[PDB]
Amino acid sequence: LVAAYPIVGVGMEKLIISTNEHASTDQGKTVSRATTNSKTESNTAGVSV
Amino acid sequence: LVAAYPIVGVGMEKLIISTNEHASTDQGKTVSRATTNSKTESNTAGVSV
Repeated sequence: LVAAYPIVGVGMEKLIISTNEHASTDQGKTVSRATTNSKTESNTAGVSV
Repeated sequence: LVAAYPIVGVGMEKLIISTNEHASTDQGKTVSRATTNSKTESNTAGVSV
């Protein structure tokens, strides 16, 4: 008169999350050297009284 | 005379969207030092009356 029957169900214990990023670090160094030359030429003229 | 027959259908409750982008941020520093060592040389000549 009674029935043969299962009843199941779940229950959560814990929930874990996780993120999604993208990190990076950069480091650099710079070395440089230069040189310069020049040759100029000029003229002047004037009058006083 | 009648027939055994199911009639089903759906019904909407809510709708969710979610977009897609690519955001980024950067902060940087910079430090340097330069030197210079130089030598100059000139000549002059002139006539007055």
